[PDB]
Amino acid sequence: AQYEDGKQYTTLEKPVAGAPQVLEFFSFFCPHCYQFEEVLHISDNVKKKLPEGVKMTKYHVNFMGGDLGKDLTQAWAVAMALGVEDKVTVPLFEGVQKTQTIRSASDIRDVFINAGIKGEEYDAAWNSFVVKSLVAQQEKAAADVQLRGVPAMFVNGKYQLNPQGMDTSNMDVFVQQYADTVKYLSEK
Ligand SMILES: COC(=O)[C@H]1CC[C@@H](CNCc2cccc(-c3ccsc3)c2)CC1
Repeated sequence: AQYEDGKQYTTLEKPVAGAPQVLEFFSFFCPHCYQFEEVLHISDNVKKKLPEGVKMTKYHVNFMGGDLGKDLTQAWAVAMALGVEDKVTVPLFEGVQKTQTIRSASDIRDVFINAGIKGEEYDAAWNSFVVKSLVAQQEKAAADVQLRGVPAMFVNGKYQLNPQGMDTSNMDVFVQQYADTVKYLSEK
């Protein structure tokens, strides 16, 4: 077939009941994740091709970066709670991997302040139980698929994208194959 299990996607042996329709995982420490987001814009090109009524969920993970990796999962919870993902994703990636100026929780907070989130608003979110719940949700979704590597994307708890199996040497063609595969899975 044109789309083949083991080719552009694999099939989870233990499918996850009640999972998000389209679930992406990343770390701000993850070099391929920087490429996926900052250079290929995978999330955006996937989102822009999802069928009507299909939503995209994107969560951070703890298993890279030790202490600071957990702080970033908490900050991503703050970004989701405040709805400022589109303001902070670029400076967080660049702060961790390009300028390497993010070395502490305070340096993460500086990115939000520079992006125009008020200090009071950030600190309130950071310490909130709504954010603790969002951290818990991020951790559970990753645990449910026994996640040990990023970037990763899952569709309906059943299928895992396999970009290494998208047989093209062109990066924009790669991006659109990836997006077209998510659309195909979402329709399955
Ligand atoms: C987690 O899996 C991965 O990260 C790998 C990454 C590269 C690989 C190459 N096949 C597609 C392709 C062709 C040409 C260029 C680029 C490209 C440009 C900036 S980053 C990657 C990708 C497939 C997936």
